[PDB]
Amino acid sequence: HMSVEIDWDNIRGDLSVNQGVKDFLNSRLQEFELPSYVNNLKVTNFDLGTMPPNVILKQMDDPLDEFYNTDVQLLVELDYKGDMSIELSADLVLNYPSPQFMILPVKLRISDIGMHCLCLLAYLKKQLFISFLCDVSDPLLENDKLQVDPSGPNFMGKRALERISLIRNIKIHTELGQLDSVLRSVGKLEEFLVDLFRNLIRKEAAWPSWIDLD
Ligand SMILES: CCCCCCCC/C=C\CCCCCCCC(=O)O[C@H](COC(=O)CCCCCCCCCCCCCCC)COP(=O)(O)OCCN
Ligand SMILES: [K+]
Repeated sequence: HMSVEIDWDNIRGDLSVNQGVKDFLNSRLQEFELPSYVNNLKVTNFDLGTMPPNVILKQMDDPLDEFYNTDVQLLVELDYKGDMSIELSADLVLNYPSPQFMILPVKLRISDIGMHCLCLLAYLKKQLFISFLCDVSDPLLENDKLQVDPSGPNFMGKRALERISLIRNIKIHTELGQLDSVLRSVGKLEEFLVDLFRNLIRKEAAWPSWIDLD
């Protein structure tokens, strides 16, 4: 309906939004069991990209009850193709040739995150909630089996459980500092982390959950 410009420079520099996503991510990390090849997983940096998402404002409403004018809630399409990153640190546990033969601290960066999602942004009491709804190309939308009008008789019904991936692409890069095999275990950790991050966004940033920022 209507495109919205966005001051990425202002957003990219707000120290409270950056800490805030780090707070969200680390707090949600503590619910994830870590397998034998990793210890002490934490998000240590977060960098918004150079580029904003394209944003199309579809609708405006009073925020839904469950988030509890001048309170407001936007229904938006985010088309994000930028270069945002998340840095994680961890201890890589090598279990070859013996169990815990060696432990190496490593740094990983999740980046190249591609999404094209319907999303809610609820502003109330100086707070912003961000709740990803579903990919814009989810078949449930074309088939009219999922309703995404928050005002809104059948908003996000039982069929939302069959939602497709919210994340269209994602890369993880491990930085070296590990001349010391190691790469087999890094590969297991890369795979583990992509899956973890997918699951954390799905379960904690997507309706009926959301990211709560100040
Ligand atoms: C693991 C996931 C990591 C990334 C998770 C999301 C982190 C996104 C980072 C920050 C959220 C965006 C900050 C939005 C700034 C708040 C809105 C704003 O200033 O622009 C407001 C108008 O502009 C808008 O509508 C903002 C729309 C931008 C939404 C951006 C959403 C971020 C999307 C990131 C791409 C998705 C990648 C997610 C990766 C999993 C003006 O506000 P106001 O009513 O004049 O005053 C209210 C004062 N609070
Ligand atoms: K472990």
